[PDB]
Amino acid sequence: NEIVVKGARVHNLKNITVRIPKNRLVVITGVSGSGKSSLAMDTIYAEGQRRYLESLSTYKKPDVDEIEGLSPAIAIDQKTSHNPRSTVGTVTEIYDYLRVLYARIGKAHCPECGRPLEKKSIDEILQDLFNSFKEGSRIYILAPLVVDRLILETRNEHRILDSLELAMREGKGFVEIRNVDTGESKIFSENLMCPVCGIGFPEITPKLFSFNSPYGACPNCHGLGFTFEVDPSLVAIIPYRWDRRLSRWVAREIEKRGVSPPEDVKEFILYGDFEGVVPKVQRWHRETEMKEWLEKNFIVQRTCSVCGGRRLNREALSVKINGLNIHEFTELSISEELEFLKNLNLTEREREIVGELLKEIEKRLEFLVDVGLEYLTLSRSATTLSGGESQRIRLATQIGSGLTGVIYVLDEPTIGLHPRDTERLIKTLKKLRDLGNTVIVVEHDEEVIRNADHIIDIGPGGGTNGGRVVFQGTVDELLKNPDSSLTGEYLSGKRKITVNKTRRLPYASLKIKGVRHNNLKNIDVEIPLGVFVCVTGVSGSGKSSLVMETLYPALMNLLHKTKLPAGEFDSIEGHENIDKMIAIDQSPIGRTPRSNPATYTKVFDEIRSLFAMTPAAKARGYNKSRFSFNLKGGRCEACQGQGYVKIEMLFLPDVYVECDVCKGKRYNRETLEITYKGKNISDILDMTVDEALEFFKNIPSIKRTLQVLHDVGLGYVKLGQPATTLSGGEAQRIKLASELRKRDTGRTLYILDEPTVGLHFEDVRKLVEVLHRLVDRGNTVIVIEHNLDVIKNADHIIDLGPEGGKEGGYIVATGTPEEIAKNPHSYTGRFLKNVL
Amino acid sequence: NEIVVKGARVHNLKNITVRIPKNRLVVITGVSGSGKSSLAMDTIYAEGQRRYLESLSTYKKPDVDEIEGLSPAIAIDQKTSHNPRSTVGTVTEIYDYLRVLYARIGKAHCPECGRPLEKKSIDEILQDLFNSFKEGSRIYILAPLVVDRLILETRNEHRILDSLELAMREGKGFVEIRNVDTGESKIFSENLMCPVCGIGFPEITPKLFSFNSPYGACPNCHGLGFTFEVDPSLVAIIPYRWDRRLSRWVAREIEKRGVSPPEDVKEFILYGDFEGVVPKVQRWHRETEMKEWLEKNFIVQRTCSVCGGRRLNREALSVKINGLNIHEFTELSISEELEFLKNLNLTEREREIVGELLKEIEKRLEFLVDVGLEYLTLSRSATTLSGGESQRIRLATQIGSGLTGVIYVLDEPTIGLHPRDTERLIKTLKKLRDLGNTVIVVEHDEEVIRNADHIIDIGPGGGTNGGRVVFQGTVDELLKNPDSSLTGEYLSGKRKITVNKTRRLPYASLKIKGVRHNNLKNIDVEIPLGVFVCVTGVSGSGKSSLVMETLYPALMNLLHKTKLPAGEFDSIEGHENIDKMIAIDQSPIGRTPRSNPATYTKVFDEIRSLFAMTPAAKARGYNKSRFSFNLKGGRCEACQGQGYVKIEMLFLPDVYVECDVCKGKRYNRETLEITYKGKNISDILDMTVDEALEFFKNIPSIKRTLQVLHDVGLGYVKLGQPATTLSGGEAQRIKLASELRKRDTGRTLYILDEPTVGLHFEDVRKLVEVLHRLVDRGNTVIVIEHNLDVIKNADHIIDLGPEGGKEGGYIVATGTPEEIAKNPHSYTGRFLKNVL
DNA sequence: AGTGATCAGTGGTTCCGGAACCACTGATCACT
DNA sequence: AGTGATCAGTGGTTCCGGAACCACTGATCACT
Ligand SMILES: [Zn+2]
Ligand SMILES: [Zn+2]
Ligand SMILES: [Zn+2]
Ligand SMILES: [Zn+2]
Ligand SMILES: [Zn+2]
Ligand SMILES: [Zn+2]
Repeated sequence: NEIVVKGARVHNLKNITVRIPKNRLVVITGVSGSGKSSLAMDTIYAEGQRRYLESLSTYKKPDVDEIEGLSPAIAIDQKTSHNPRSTVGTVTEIYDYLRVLYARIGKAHCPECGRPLEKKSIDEILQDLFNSFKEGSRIYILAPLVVDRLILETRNEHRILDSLELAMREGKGFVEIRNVDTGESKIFSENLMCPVCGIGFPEITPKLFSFNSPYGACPNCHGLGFTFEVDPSLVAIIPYRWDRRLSRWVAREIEKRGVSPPEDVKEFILYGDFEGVVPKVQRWHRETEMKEWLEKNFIVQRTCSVCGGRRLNREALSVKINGLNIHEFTELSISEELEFLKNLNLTEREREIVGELLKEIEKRLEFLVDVGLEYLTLSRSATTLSGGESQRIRLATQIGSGLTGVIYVLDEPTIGLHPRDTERLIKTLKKLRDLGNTVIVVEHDEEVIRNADHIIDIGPGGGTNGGRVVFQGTVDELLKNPDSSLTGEYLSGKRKITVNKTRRLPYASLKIKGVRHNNLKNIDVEIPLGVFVCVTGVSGSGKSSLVMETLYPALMNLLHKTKLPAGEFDSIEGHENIDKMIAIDQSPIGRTPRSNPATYTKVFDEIRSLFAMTPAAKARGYNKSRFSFNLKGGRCEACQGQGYVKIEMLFLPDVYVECDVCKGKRYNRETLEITYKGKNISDILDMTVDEALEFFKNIPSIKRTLQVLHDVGLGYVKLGQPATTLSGGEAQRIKLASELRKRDTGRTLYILDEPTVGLHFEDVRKLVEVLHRLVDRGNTVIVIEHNLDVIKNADHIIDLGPEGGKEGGYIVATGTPEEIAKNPHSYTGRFLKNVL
Repeated sequence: NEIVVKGARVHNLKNITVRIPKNRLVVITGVSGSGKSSLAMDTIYAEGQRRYLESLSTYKKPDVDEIEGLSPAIAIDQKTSHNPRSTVGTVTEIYDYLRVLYARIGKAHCPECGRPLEKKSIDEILQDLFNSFKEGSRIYILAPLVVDRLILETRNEHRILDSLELAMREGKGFVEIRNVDTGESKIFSENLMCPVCGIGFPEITPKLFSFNSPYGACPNCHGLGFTFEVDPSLVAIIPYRWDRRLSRWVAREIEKRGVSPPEDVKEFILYGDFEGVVPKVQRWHRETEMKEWLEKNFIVQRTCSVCGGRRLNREALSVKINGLNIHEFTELSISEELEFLKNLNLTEREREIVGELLKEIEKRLEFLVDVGLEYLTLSRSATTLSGGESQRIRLATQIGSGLTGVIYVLDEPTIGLHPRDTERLIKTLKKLRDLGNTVIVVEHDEEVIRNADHIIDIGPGGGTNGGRVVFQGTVDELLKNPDSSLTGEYLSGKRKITVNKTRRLPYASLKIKGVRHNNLKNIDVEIPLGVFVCVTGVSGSGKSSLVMETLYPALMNLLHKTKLPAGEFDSIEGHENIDKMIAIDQSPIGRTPRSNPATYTKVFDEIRSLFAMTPAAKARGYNKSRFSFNLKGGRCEACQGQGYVKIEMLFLPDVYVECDVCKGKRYNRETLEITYKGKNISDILDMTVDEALEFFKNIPSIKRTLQVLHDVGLGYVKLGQPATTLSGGEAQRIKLASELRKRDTGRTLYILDEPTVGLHFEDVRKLVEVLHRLVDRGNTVIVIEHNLDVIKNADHIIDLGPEGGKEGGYIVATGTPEEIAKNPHSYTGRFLKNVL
């Protein structure tokens, strides 16, 4: 059986009609913009999700004709849990299995002395008696109250047992036995208690190991790990400005120490002798939104003073397995956790219960390794995971949940993944497939393309040049006759990415020293300037930590004298050799309808002035503003410049319809009359970057921003192509162009976080190109990449590792691609060998 | 492959572990209470839904260990669309295909004169010219302005065409041609216009046939069909009581016609001369929640004065196909609509476009027939469909949507279905299966059980007697060795339901005459009294209409002098032969935690008094109230009687935990000390109906209500079994017992709407039994049923039909089962033959 | 000349709680 | 004796809108 799309014309799709094989690893490929995400995500996923949800208890319809074989679909991608209560543990369901394990095996200790607790059955004490006492001894059985009094004979077994038990009933689980002869006394408990102090540990159940249960969570943090401590970002007195009388009362006591109308001893205003600003705003928090107000403004979430950030109460933290309480265990990297579960030797009475439990835990602990997250710890906040880390956890969870019958759609799951781990991701993708799921992956990575069960190539190119199936079938087929597609060619060899054959050398260098932020091993980084630098290393090695959470803020402050948070470090040297810093991370473009490529990269400004220079617009009052659809005056006022009004009808969601006044041109007739070389302002939003780049050859300032958009490959996009309809690789690329178009000083530092995300072989080519051009002008470019085609072109490389997590944070290697490719201390080098 | 439940212990499930075959028609069967709904719905569906939804963009966990092979699951059952905009058409997606059809073919007429509109191409008029005019004529081509002036020669074809076109450009689609020789003039339009009046019909598109589009809906009702007309349920002046000054102004003008402080001429207060109460409260509606206030209270939704309730604007209503505008078409029963589409003979140029469209519409129009809803019309409000009608529409839609890979779980889909249509439902169930879905049906119907690909029988009996797989495998297997289950036996023949062999005769009769409510053909029903009556007939025949929406309210008013709405009719006769009327419809029990069987059927009252009679409770102040957990005094005040407190934690949903004070017994220690025959009040909520029925043999009033619960089969339920945890066949049965326990007059009328819903062969037996016992005491019992085992036992039958919809509403037949089984004018009789 | 650092105005996101309404319990009144 | 027709108190359902917050456009100022 197979999935059968027919009449697919979403976005730029050209009414295509493709048969996708069910239960296979299908990779959909294509140059960024081609619209293969519009087929994977906005058609297939979007309909399989729809058809399902609308069959439930309902509280858009993707433009397709029909789709046979469609199944409930799930999209996996970069989507953070947001709430403070999610750990890697909880999110993968693994923590729960753990909560049961610690419940079943694992001994409680004393919540204060740490001494292992003790309890005995009536079996165990009846047996104690016959060891400590001589058969024939006359004994008393008490209840802390005479219960029985007899002779310790084997013949009296049940009498003893009956009385032993009764003694615990009345004794509240406590029974005393006296050796009437010797005077020796023995007190016992059918329940857990400390020998050194006599306190009764709680009821051992999974609920106790749950920092999301009243039974498990810490008393003064509710299992969150942190509390809400007011922060001296409260200083006129910033949090008092909703009642002037407040500000005055303290001013009157200030004038009582002899001051008007900041002078030393500010410590009083802040604490008191009476009531300080701090404890007062802290009291307002307890004694009460306006609870929300003070959370956003004056409050910093600090670690829980009591549990230490361990979330669990004092008791739960006292149950141990081979020395580790459940939290301690979740702190081991998921691979240490694994071995711990293995070098675990439990009595066979124990290994009889745990048994399968223990296997169930290890099976999905592995799915985490198999996806390359073996460096994480379950204790890890879901909150603080990269997008790629999130993406691969959903993959492991979903393959763990063993759900079957669905169509999974993944967008570029190699994001954040070293070339070294690609092998294992493909192996997990195929496993998620062998549960009997259709796995559809939008990817650009060759290794993944080569492992596809079926490929579908969309193009030829972006925008109107896409929406067509330029190839479909097997890998062998595509490599047997590749003349058919740009993807086929980059695999065949026809097109390739050139290793610039001459390395560059610096003119100065940057030296950030003693970098201790996160897992970075108190390192000393020297960054060559005026060269193309790369930062590589396996996931978890510390790339983002160093480059983006330390190096970046730090320069921003030594350059803009600003107060940005940054990673721990000792010093920076030679920062005067750069005089501006531009950064482009992976975050998403702000999407409004009031925005298109032209307005976003600002070229439209220059174009608005050109139109306001036309004799006709000079003849009238017209200036540049007349030509903005976001400004009253020359836009269409029916639809406020939108090109559509909003029709309000009863009992239905609002529906937007074309503006009948302006026809959706979104300008008033008068403005549409001003023309340059024959076209009005609306006509100019209809042309592609390539079209506009021609039209404007002679207008230098315009042609420039345009050229950039063309150079990054975006040359095929409509200027007015609204921001919302923008694809991911475009939007990133526009955000890219928006920065790359501001003239450079010749000594600016460009920081790029995985710039090749959402980029095809082809787009990457134009990219490394543009980047080379940037350094020639004496500019420094740092990129964090796992993409080998971008790494071959660096003149310097700083390789972090050797592994991820706590087993990384080391500069394992540095030098040119070549110096790195000979270094056997580096994985990056081990793969950089087969491209040099 | 197969689904594999392991460690299933939801509700009364006994930790069972069943393998269900994937892609099969699986019927799960069992005596009502057995907990087979807890496995179908609360385990399988509940998890397949969960695992899916939690994989999406999340904004309980059914107690099971593991479930392999699980797929996204969908439950189909009695669940109304609630909104005023849903029709059968829209809900099945069929209307949309229709909107396209009327767009593609189907001629517009004049929105007022009804004269078919006309337009011509430049091709059509160029050709007209050469017919009307003699080749050689000199002509002028105008624009309503001389465009051209030439000679009508074939040699001038393009000149004419070019000018013809230009003439329409400037002419606004209008071109005039003069025969300069003859004086004859011809005006043409490239667009639709009326020859008799010259108005331009709108842009013909699907959006125009959409009463949910600004383009399609009616102007003064927005495609809803009705408006909001204030109703004289406004009379001190009920809608003026939020401003006394109002009531006074009118009182001062009343005292100006000479009245204080109702006297004839009330018409003024209501309308004015100045402003009446009605137009004013009507003005408050337009000129403005408090819009909501007046909707609930003083306003009645009346039909739209303009569109007539047709929803569509005047234009859309003017496009016709073979004489019918799109609404007219949706009024035909889905089977007339079908034939209409067939006896439709469209020109081959037409049948080339519509072609597949027309087939796509007919395919799913059939799924409606195949499920037995051929009697409906697309125009039918989704709002006013029975639960069973809803259920089978989702089935047709879902089989229409061709979705595949999911597990469908249906609860008793024969609800509302005549025995005659069961054949076709099974055929649809198997079709929904052959798309490659697992179809799991909780059913009791033998015909469906016999068509199962795989059966799973749960029991032995209800409550603690269930939760076990008492058989699984094929139909043949079960009938080859049936000694294994109560279901197996009712098929084998071992157990059977006896046709009471002696019919009863009335002592009087009820005669409701001229019943015209809904589709009932102005009929005259005579109801025999003191006998067991049944009302039968195919879905849509009018059973609910007659018995429940006319007969019922009508008696309620002639008995309670109340003002209930009722179906249209002329008169009632002999209503004095009954002096009380009890009714039990299919609606659901109000579910609170403050309720159990014992409190619901009120027996717990009698039990509370017994406990307040105990010497110990007499010795103290205690009365009956002390023994209610819903009253302050003797319940547990920690948990307000709930048996659990609510723990509020941060950032997580509330979690309820056992009350540590009362241990979940929900009474304070003092009360728990009063005992009767050795058990406190809590202990008595723990015992089953059968247990309690023993315990209380000698307490007559108690034993009675209990006996009822035992007689309907409910003898196995915990008295304190909370209302929420109640199954459907139980809850209905409790609601049943709650009425059947009030002593009868000996002349009360009992009306039961499908009382055998959610009932097993076995429960039906105990039911017809109880019902017989009720008539012996001279009581009249009317039941609406399709269940043949209940119908064999009637002494009279009133068969409605012969079909559903407008082709029903006739009393096709009456008499005893036998008199009916010989009547070939009746389907009921045609199946009642094989059980007599 | 081109910038960045601003500000107003505007759109997208997201992240929650109440009011009204209806059903059940368990009491009394007004009775058969 | 047991009812139904009441009423208060309480729980379940359901059916919605704003405020705050953040991003983008496109202007001016203060400059290189
Ligand atoms: Zn201790
Ligand atoms: Zn804490
Ligand atoms: Zn407009
Ligand atoms: Zn007309
Ligand atoms: Zn209307
Ligand atoms: Zn309690």
